[PDB]
Amino acid sequence: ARHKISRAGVELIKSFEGLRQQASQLPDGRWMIGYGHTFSAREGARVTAEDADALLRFDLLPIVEAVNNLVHTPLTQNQFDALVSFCFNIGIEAFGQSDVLRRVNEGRVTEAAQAMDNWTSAEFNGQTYVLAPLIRRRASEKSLFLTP
Ligand SMILES: [Cl-]
Repeated sequence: ARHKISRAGVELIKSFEGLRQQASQLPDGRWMIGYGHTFSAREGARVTAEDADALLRFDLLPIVEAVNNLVHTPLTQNQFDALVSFCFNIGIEAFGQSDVLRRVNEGRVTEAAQAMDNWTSAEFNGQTYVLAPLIRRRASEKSLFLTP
């Protein structure tokens, strides 16, 4: 009973990303393209929205694996899709250790959704700042997560 990210799930994730049709260089010298893709992005590469979709699905493969491996309770497709989006955003390591995952594994779906509110801030020299984009992101993830 392994889950796959649905097309709707992919579109949700893409909705938080900006399409870059042309490879741009990062500080560390690597190249980025599509929806933040780097592993096969090279100097001078160009992508269509179709190509960027394919690359995003490559980047999501280890997230899909992680969520399947870390969640022991049964999930609905919507729950899985939202958790993949969430896990993609915060990273597998943080997801593994998260309040969200703990709740999910306890069968406390509502509390899992609420736990996502803990993931809406960044640190600047030890101070916490709420990120408006993460509030928007969390609202969308939580909505999907809690749709039957
Ligand atoms: Cl919300």
